[PDB]
Amino acid sequence: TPSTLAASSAIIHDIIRGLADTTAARVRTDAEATARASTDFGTNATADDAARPAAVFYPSCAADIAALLRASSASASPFPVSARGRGHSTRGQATAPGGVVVDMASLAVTSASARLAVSVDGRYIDAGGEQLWVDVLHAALAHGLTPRSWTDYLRLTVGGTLSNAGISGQAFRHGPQISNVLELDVVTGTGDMVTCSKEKDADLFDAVLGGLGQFGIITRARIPLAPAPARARWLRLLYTGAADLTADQERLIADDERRGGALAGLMDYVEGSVVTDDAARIAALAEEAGGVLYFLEGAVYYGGASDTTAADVDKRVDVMLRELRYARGFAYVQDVSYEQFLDRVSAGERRLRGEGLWDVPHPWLNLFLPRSRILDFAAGVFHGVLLPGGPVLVYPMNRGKWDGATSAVLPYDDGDGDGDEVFYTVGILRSAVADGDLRRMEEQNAEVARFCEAAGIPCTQYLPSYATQADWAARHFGPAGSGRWDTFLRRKRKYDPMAILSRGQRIFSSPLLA
Ligand SMILES: *Cc1cc2c(cc1C)nc1c(=O)[nH]c(=O)nc-1n2C[C@H](O)[C@H](O)[C@H](O)COP(=O)(O)OP(=O)(O)OC[C@H]1O[C@@H](n2cnc3c(N)ncnc32)[C@H](O)[C@@H]1O
Repeated sequence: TPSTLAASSAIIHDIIRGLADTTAARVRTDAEATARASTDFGTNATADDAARPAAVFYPSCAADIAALLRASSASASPFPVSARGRGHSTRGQATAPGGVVVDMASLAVTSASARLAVSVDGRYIDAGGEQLWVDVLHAALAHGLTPRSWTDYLRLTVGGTLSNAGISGQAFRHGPQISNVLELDVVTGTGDMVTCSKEKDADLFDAVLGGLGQFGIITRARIPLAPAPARARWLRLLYTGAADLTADQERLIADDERRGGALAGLMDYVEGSVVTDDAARIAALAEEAGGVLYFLEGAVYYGGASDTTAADVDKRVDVMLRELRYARGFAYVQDVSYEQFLDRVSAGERRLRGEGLWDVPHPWLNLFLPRSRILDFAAGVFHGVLLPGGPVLVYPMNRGKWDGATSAVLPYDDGDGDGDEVFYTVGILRSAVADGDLRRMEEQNAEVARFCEAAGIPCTQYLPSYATQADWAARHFGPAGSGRWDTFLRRKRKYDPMAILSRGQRIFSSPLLA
């Protein structure tokens, strides 16, 4: 009987004003709050008028979020509700156009002891979903402990990265952040608060991990901790080609116990990058190579509560500088604290902000591709599409460190069994600075995607963005397993049947049919 027409701001405001009256949660409907909640890292505009929510909700308790989700799901025309972490998304993933954005930071009333509780005996930290990874790090280090898996950039929320995967140079060893969670407190789209883990409501736990915010809002994540090292020996090695870079990265990320190899188990972190556009020396070698150079980045942790000593580090660096195929005379080694290494990108952000180059559009593209096609991709993209800004990252990870039961999508089919253990990530992290940059960079991104589809390179987007369910099903979830899309829909029907959660992800726009 009720109309399917989208609930108006009038109906939404009446429901949420009721919530502001019956809970300690606060509501803002003013243009300043809604303009901020309409944008993300993808744009630098004051407001994205199309993405503007009807209101911003400032929860005091996870129960306020539960009341909001229940109120929307049970109403005549359910309204969109989206959690916002730091809005580091670039394609509107945290927007709730004509709906309600949940300011997750409000739960911390962002660093707060109550939201970052360390259990020394249990070797875990109970972190609020809104908490930043930098604050999780400092809270753990105060007890000589550390999370095992990171993102390169630490000013991201626990709930935000866990809804994607959370990748960095440690993922080859300990898996992404989603592989390093003991339990979660989740507020489902239906408005229930469920504590879940591999032992209880595993279906919700696995759905939420890499789940693009489709099943519920993470209000707490219990993160396991390892003994913390004190320092890190940090290497940056130049390479003249993709072949030796990738071959060496694979040697470094090899599983020491199972596969082995001379360079296995030496590095605690392995990344790489492409430079398309001591400065005069690098520029001279660039012309000789053909305009494109590569970097291998590594780190060996030592000291503190680690088993690796400063003497062990010298021995490992000696092995790596002898065995690696980097360009001789282009090896850069630095010694930093463990915290300085993990928080390294902060110096980059500070520098960019100071030059007015941070608050600019970010037409980013992140991909996962099989090891078998990395050289074909390098030839067509790094030596083609992207041939002359921002960094271009390239590095391998180990599939075995990822749990296939979660929502996360890798470039493998579940039914193909144990194929290639190694896959690559490519991060095209450019900033639109000059006039015409945005249109040019967005077209180059679309061109990378069209080039892969045409060359038959299986390509999976990390932080995916598709407009149709046909693309989500056949291009994204489908090549990952015959039951992946059916599993995603089954979980959606169970946890968010009205499809109100994170509609900015563009998977669902309307309640699921019978
Ligand atoms: C901006 C940026 C992003 C980034 C990065 C560096 C920068 C400068 N480096 C990364 C890295 O090294 N490794 C990696 O895995 N990701 C990296 N990113 C991307 C980043 O992970 C994503 O942008 C991610 O979304 C985390 O950002 P944030 O915490 O800001 O989250 P969001 O953009 O607001 O929301 C993302 C989606 O998740 C939903 N959401 C938000 N909070 C929750 C909670 N608590 N529970 C459930 N869902 C939640 C949003 O609705 C949205 O769909």
